Amino acid sequence: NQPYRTGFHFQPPKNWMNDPNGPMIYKGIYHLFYQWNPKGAVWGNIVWAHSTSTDLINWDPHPPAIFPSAPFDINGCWSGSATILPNGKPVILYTGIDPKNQQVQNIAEPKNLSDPYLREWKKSPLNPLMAPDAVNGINASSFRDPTTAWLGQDKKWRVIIGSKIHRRGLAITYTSKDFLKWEKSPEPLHYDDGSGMWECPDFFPVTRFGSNGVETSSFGEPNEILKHVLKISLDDTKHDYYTIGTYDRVKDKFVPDNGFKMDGTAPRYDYGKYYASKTFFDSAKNRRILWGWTNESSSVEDDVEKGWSGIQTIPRKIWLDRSGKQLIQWPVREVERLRTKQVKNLRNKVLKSGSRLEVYGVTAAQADVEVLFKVRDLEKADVIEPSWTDPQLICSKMNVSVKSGLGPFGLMVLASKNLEEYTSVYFRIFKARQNSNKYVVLMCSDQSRSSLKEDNDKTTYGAFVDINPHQPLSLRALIDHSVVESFGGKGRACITSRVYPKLAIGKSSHLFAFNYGYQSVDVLNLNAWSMNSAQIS
Ligand SMILES: *[C@H]1O[C@H](CO)[C@@H](O[C@H]2O[C@H](CO)[C@@H](O[C@@H]3O[C@H](CO[C@@H]4O[C@H](CO)[C@@H](O)[C@H](O[C@@H]5O[C@H](CO)[C@@H](O)[C@H](O)[C@@H]5O)[C@@H]4O)[C@@H](O)[C@H](O[C@H]4O[C@H](CO)[C@@H](O)[C@H](O)[C@@H]4O[C@H]4O[C@H](CO)[C@@H](O)[C@H](O)[C@@H]4O)[C@@H]3O)[C@H](O)[C@H]2NC(C)=O)[C@H](O)[C@H]1NC(C)=O
Ligand SMILES: *[C@H]1O[C@H](CO)[C@@H](O[C@@H]2O[C@H](CO)[C@@H](O)[C@H](O)[C@H]2NC(C)=O)[C@H](O)[C@H]1NC(C)=O
Ligand SMILES: *[C@@H]1O[C@H](CO)[C@@H](O)[C@H](O)[C@H]1NC(C)=O
Repeated sequence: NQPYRTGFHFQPPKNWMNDPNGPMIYKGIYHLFYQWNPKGAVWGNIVWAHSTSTDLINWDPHPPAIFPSAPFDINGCWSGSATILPNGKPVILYTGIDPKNQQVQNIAEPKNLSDPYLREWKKSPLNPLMAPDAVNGINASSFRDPTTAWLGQDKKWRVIIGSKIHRRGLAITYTSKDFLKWEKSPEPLHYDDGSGMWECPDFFPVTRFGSNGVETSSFGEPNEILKHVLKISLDDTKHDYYTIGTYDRVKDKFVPDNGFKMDGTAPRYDYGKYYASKTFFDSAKNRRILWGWTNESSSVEDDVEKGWSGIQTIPRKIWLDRSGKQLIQWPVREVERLRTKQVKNLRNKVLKSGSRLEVYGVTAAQADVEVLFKVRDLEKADVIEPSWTDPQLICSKMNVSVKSGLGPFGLMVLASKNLEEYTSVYFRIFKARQNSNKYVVLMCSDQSRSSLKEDNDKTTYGAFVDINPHQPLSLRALIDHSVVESFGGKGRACITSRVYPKLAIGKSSHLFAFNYGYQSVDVLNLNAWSMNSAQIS
């Protein structure tokens, strides 16, 4: 009936869903809002749907919180963010479409602050608070997605909205003392020529050393160094990127660290299907949670047919890695509460060149797997080409059928009995240079053989993994019928993909560990956890 609906990923009972909106925590209750189409499996009639949770895994339904009802949002209620004011009151800033189809920024607040589920929201008659006009010269067609705001040292609030002027991406900053009267700043928080429109911006602090999250307005301390992350969704490429840097509060400008540029060359949170991501500070457990939208890789016809489209990945905790050059991600630990009591284990299994090992006793279509690979004699690894810089193209030109010294070796998920269908998540090791001791670790998510149906988008994804092959390579994959979330090197590389196998469905799906490389690899350990379905909206 619905072979591709997920058992533990967030998604509405039906219809189209896109950007996650106003993620927040209030009175111990997690809130998730999201762009939803009340009457279609394609984008349209967009409103802010609403759901609440106490563990970020199980979600309870609620009526749409924000939907067209006034001139300032008559043609649509687009994405936005929630900010928790000092007095503990949560407010929402969202982009609305006015009568002339112009994008404007409106504020919304709860009607009953005593309601922990914040079911009803009211919209200020002062809206819009920020709008495109002849005075500011902002592009009325490219001015959207207000972020969560942060309080400045001068007690004035700051907020940025995604925009652009021609080909220059912009993070337009506004300031306010009362959160009502907002003044456009002369200079943007940041920009970049050639990137194109900047959507779903995000700006937050991260601790230099540690995995704990940091309140969005927190200032740097002489003994507490804080870095700042600027994240934007590039409309031109459909990918989410981020850069690590410092915050010049004097000029009110973001300053990327050396080797960082806010554009298509910056790092991504996820190298597969992932967009419009947004974080929020979970003051309940001192962590920053990242929400990300993953659209369908199936045809629109299939979408209309199944009656829905779009899911959110499993929320994940994010923090700065020790090197300080990238962020690390890991699904919230609460998802582990879905793992079956009895886990399937496999230790010290030597995978010989061209061999594969099947993992029995687990619902291969809805599980969580974590493997530890131990390579043998790295000197045997091929020397990567000097010019190769695109991980995706390497995975594309050197697919699973192409052998090498070390790899392809990893996992075959959502696979059929006789591998007629399968999604391959693996590693491939290259030697930095001839006789060198430095190695390049590549992570691939190949869906070229994921389904017999050809209308599905089987694009292959790839990403480099900042880990040393001399130590066991870590790999994790969350399998959920039509979505696979792969984590390499304990979250140093993430790849989300959507597949729709015609055979590898439900009970007929299988899980395999494999090694098609010339040099055999050793599977130190492997844990497969059947995942129980969650109660979601
Ligand atoms: C959610 O919605 C969809 C996901 O469903 C997503 O939209 C895009 O997803 C992919 C990007 O991740 C796009 O994938 C590309 O597909 C091309 C292949 O298409 C197939 O073959 C024909 C096209 O050549 C055609 O029969 C069909 O596709 C149609 O093509 C026309 C183009 O005229 C297009 O307008 C239509 O929309 C159709 O897509 C077939 O399905 C393919 O060329 C692309 O692959 C190249 O690039 C990838 C990296 O992105 C790389 O891995 C490959 O190796 C390949 O590389 C080429 O260039 C190299 C040079 O560097 C060469 O060396 C090499 O030989 C190759 O020539 C790519 O896979 C997909 O088209 C697109 N889908 C649609 C309909 O928009 C959204 O992004 C997503 N939304 C959000 C917000 O997340
Ligand atoms: C801002 O408004 C829209 C934002 O999309 C821009 O219109 C696009 O312009 C490009 C050229 O760079 C065309 O290829 C697209 O077809 C246009 N699409 C739309 C929305 O019509 C517009 O150019 C921008 N204006 C300025 C000066 O920033
Ligand atoms: C406000 O919300 C609380 C909690 O849901 C509820 O007990 C109370 O009756 C509500 N007050 C009204 C009538 O708005």
